[PDB]
Amino acid sequence: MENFQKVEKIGEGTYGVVYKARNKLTGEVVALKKIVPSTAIREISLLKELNHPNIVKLLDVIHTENKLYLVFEFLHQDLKKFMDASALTGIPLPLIKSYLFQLLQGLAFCHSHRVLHRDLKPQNLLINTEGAIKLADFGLVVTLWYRAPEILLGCKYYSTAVDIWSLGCIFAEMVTRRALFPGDSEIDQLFRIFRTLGTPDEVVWPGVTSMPDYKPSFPKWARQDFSKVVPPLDEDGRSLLSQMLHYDPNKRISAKAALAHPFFQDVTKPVPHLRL
Ligand SMILES: c1ccc(-c2cc(NCc3cccnc3)n3ncc(C4CC4)c3n2)cc1
Repeated sequence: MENFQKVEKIGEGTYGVVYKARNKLTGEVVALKKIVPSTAIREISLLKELNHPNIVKLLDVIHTENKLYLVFEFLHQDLKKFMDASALTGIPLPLIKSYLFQLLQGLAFCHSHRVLHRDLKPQNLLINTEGAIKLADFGLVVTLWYRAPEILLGCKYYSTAVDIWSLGCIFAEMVTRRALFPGDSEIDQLFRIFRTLGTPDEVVWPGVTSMPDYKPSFPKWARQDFSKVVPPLDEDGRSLLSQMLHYDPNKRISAKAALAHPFFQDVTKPVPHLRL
């Protein structure tokens, strides 16, 4: 950044690499994403207006020599690193609950403005020492682990429900300390989902057999109880998770509706123990 001084590489985005950087002037510390289509520019510039406490702020867009730099607010840690760091002990349920609640407020906000994330995963969830968690780097090797089934089945016009699916996968992962559906190919991803939730059919998902990539030859697996899926999550949490993982996107719980689920009756805001 002629106006920025690169400090260190903090991650590898899907679009490009992310650097922690210093505003050579203000001295402000930010995250710089190094990635142009005119449509891309208007689309991105629009995201500068989408501000919420649980969304990583897009500060500026710099298009130079056809190179595109996105300047974001900096957060000290991402959820993937925090999960790895919490592997031996696991993240306390009260914190998991607080994180889920905050992310649902973030999605509820975005979704109300008809903005989808599309690519939610632990590396895109950032936390600070105050106990906040925020959704970062909205879309517009990569992991398929968090991809909704409707996308895998070829639905072209998917909805905000895809984000609820991704977040449900992350919620389960925080609880059990293992990825829910770690597929290593599109078909492995789909079959992993089917093996746990049952192979979808017209009973549970009207219209599924008509989808572009649906094949009558898919193996038929029976659904497993969530008590096996996410022990030792309590009944309220299993119920909400089950609602976030509904096959039919039209039946999948909305972020707004999820915020009212009995699981959040005792929600609080603990502070994580972060070693920076
Ligand atoms: C993959 C993994 C993490 C990221 C990633 C990580 C962080 N911060 C946490 C961190 C992590 C390591 C060292 N220092 C800080 N941030 N902070 C803002 C971003 C904005 C870009 C949204 C970002 N992206 C990006 C890609």
